[PDB]
Amino acid sequence: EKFLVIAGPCAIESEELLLKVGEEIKRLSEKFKEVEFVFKSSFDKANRSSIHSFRGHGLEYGVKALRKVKEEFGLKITTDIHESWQAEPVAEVADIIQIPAFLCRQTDLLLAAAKTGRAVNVKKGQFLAPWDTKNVVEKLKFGGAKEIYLTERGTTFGYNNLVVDFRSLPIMKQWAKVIYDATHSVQLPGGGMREFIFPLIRAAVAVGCDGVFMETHPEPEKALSDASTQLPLSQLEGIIEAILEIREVASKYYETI
Amino acid sequence: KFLVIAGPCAIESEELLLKVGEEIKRLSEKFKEVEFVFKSSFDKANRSSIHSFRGHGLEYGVKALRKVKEEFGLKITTDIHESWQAEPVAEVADIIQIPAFLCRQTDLLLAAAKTGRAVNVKKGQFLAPWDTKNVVEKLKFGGAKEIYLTERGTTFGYNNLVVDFRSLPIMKQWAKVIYDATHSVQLPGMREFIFPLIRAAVAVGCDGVFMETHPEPEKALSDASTQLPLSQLEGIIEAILEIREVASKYYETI
Amino acid sequence: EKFLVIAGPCAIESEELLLKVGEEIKRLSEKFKEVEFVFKSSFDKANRSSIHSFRGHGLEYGVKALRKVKEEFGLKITTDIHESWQAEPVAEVADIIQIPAFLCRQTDLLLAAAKTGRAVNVKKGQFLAPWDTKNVVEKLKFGGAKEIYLTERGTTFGYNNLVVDFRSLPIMKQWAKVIYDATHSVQLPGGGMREFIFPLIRAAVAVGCDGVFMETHPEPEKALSDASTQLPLSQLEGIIEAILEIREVASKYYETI
Amino acid sequence: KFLVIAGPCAIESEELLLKVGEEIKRLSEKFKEVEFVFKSSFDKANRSSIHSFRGHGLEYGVKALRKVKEEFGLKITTDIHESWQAEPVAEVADIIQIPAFLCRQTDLLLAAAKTGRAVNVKKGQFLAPWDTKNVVEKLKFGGAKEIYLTERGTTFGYNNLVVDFRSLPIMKQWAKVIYDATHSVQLPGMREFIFPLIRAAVAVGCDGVFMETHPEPEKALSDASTQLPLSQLEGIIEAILEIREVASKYYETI
Ligand SMILES: O=P(O)(O)CNC[C@@H](O)[C@@H](O)[C@H](O)[C@H](O)COP(=O)(O)O
Ligand SMILES: O=P(O)(O)CNC[C@@H](O)[C@@H](O)[C@H](O)[C@H](O)COP(=O)(O)O
Ligand SMILES: O=P(O)(O)CNC[C@@H](O)[C@@H](O)[C@H](O)[C@H](O)COP(=O)(O)O
Ligand SMILES: O=P(O)(O)CNC[C@@H](O)[C@@H](O)[C@H](O)[C@H](O)COP(=O)(O)O
Repeated sequence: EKFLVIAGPCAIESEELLLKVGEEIKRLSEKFKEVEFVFKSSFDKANRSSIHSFRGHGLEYGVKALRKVKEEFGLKITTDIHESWQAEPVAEVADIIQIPAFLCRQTDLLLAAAKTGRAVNVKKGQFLAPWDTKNVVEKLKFGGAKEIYLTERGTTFGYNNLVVDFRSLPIMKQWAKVIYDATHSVQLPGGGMREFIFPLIRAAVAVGCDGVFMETHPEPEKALSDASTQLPLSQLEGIIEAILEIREVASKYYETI
Repeated sequence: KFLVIAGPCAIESEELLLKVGEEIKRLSEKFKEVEFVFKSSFDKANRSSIHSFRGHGLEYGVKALRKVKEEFGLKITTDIHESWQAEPVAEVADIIQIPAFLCRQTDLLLAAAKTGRAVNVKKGQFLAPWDTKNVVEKLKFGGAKEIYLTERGTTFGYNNLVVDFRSLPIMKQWAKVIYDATHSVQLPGMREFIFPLIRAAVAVGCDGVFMETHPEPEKALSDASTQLPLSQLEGIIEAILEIREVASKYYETI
Repeated sequence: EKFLVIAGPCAIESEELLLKVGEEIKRLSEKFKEVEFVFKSSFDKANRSSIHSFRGHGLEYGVKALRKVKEEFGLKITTDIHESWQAEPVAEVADIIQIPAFLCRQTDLLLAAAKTGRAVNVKKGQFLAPWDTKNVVEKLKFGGAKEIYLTERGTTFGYNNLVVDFRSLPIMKQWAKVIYDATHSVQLPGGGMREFIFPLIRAAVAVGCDGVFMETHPEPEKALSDASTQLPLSQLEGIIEAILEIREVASKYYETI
Repeated sequence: KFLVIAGPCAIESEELLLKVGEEIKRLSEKFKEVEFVFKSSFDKANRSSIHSFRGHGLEYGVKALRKVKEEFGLKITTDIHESWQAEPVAEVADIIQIPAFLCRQTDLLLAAAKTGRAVNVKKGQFLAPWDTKNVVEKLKFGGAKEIYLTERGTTFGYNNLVVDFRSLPIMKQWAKVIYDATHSVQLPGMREFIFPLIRAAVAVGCDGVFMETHPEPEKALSDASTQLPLSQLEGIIEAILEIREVASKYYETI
């Protein structure tokens, strides 16, 4: 099955930033033809820790910018919603509607996403056990979703720290396609360690998943969000090549569900 | 005055609310040194299963809660799940409650603060005590004046919550602190631990306790394993006041 | 039942230090006649993080110093053992033999302590669940122990942090008398916060336990071990008075096992 | 060379050790790029229950292990529990193993280091990765030259262990790192997770893997639910080498 690579800048800082990243993602999609690329960027960071942190330029601006990316590069699009009313307008451009980790149990949000007919990707809450994602998928199927993904992004481990329990990959695979979030899984909540992004992503593909999620920015140090975890854009190609190589050699050993 | 927030988990029917409201009204008359607030959710918007009880809708719920306030003169509190619900709920709710999973949703907090009502935020199971400072800052920025933070346990491995009582004195630095005695006891919960931990909370020091109570928990449509039998509420409240009276002498300053 | 207060300097820095603390504990035992005091101090810190940290002056010196405390003040004694061979000589002076938290599963150490005929107090390992202490007590009874205590001292919560799950008190009470370690439960492993010692001890007595364990030193800042958690000796009396008051008012509500 | 430490959890009988030793000897001949070390405990000194299998004693165990080394020419490793056992065990053990619960017992570490043998310390379930630096310092101070640190999971709530793979690159700063594939999967363990996590370990990068294996795990007197069937060992080793060959290109420097 075609491996999925979901990547893009954390927040839609500007349509210009999006087009710059989209250009590189498009180039990579032409090289790695065995990969299905999906361009990601949030029109709103609705859960920042501080009221003073950057959120975005609004849903309208964001959807317009994402539509530009899709129009100019022919790339699939994904973005997250925060309240039910956003599902409809976002579905006009998003191929995959993303459900934030803190909101993975909000029934109406999941239902709003599911009735759009678009694929839905739920980030597993830091509080949720792997086996409890079964009910999340059930809610989506109930709501009409036919293409469902579950994303591993770490679990609360003491205060201001997340651990990745890789046993979650084969467990969640029982009911949905599984994505590994390589950048948020190493973040330190309300404190991330970029030095662990690559080794953990190698672990994810060796264990076996259906795709990886990576936030990338031309200059992470200047990012308006997740400046400590976003991967420099120039490093994306090398990481993807490594992903595919490890996936290939490990693939014959992936257990059947 | 010490705050006691209590009532059935979900608004199973205004009838149920009236029966519980009657008992809470009685206790309110018996314990004048306590500020009672009637609580019940018009919607369980985050159930694990799609086939579980959610409720009868916001309108029916606000109506039922309105009936309790008018018939008993009790303050009211219920939780909201999306920003648009703040305004209509604020018509009856003296305290707007923010769900634990939603304690970081900026718009929900601002929407509640904008109503002019008091706001009680359930501390997320993923949040560290010191990180609630930013939560309070959002509400203040939103115009909130009366702010509460509720301790309801922290993720401890899978399907288990632990109460780190160090959080009480830490959160008290920036807001009044309430201890949720019913949801905090989640085991892979267990009613036998409710009273013991409530005693711990008041010995440590808090500004109030939150307790879900139902006439027949066994028949509750939500949190049946943790809702306190109505008949046991008076005894626990009296125990709370006695321990607090003695322990309060040792509560650390700010 | 007579409440137990186990207190003393963490390590036997000197026989002089022991006599100074013992003098104060003796004075308090004369005031709080409803309390059973047990003087504690380790002849060896056999598990320090660093090879360069203070350990002690040897078993011989330690037992001799403890015997002096008992002889001069008529106080019961408790100290911990680290290897089986130490049980016999330590039992010559110790009324209660303490089993370190990391060693709560070492069968031979528990058995060595149990056959001495002395009471045995096992510190619950930071890795052990409350319900799994049942087998620890079973091992001791099997080995001949007739007076057994289990001490709550925190549980691993992420890295370098311990949390106290107070549900452990009523759970462990099912099979042994329960002691709350007020000073080690707030320590930050390999990093304690002294500001939380008092509030958590208030919690322990409100929930209900059979005693409390508190390391105390005339000048904690100069202690050779646990300098960040040992309680100043001058504060001991006030803390004990508070303990008894809260215990009394909460006592009628203690659940039956 | 990549290290593979394997054998039955407990020395149920020298017969069992010979049967496993024969297979490990064969694999040793098949995979020349791998350094094999036969492992088995002469005593399970930390069983939860007093009524569980411990073993046949140190003398019988050292004798049985001696037989494996002499009949197959394989290196040996076993764990010690008290300081006095180091000397007699060092007569046969090329690597002295320190139990996880005992990784902070200074005298045990020094006793092992004093034998002149290599020392492998199982990282306590309570220890943070960075805190193993002090463990290595004790062994060096004790004269140890060849030192290993083994990842075997970390306490995650109750009756559950999680493997934080960030520990591999962190511990590598001060010692060779081994991944314990069998004990690391403790669930409220589960054999279905052994292979998946072993693959993760080699993709991340380690210096060896530790695997308990038994001809008939179902009949094992210890770790029956987690011991790898002997017949599956070859396949896993080959998988390990293939993934390592490809992934090693990306292992971070020191
Ligand atoms: O829903 P999630 O899986 O967290 C994913 N997406 C949103 C993230 O970009 C965001 O929540 C991320 O975890 C951020 O690291 C938190 O933000 P802050 O720096 O204000 O403390
Ligand atoms: O925000 P909170 O503190 O959880 C409070 N409000 C909602 C709770 O009453 C309750 O529904 C909670 O989610 C409970 O964890 C039990 O629900 P479920 O049966 O779906 O597994
Ligand atoms: O067995 P325990 O419950 O830990 C109890 N008694 C021994 C303690 O004094 C000691 O282990 C204590 O936890 C110390 O805080 C650890 O020492 P270091 O500062 O070297 O990192
Ligand atoms: O120090 P360690 O890494 O645990 C290794 N040595 C011992 C293990 O083989 C094993 O006995 C371990 O304690 C296991 O956790 C299972 O044992 P039990 O059946 O008593 O609950």
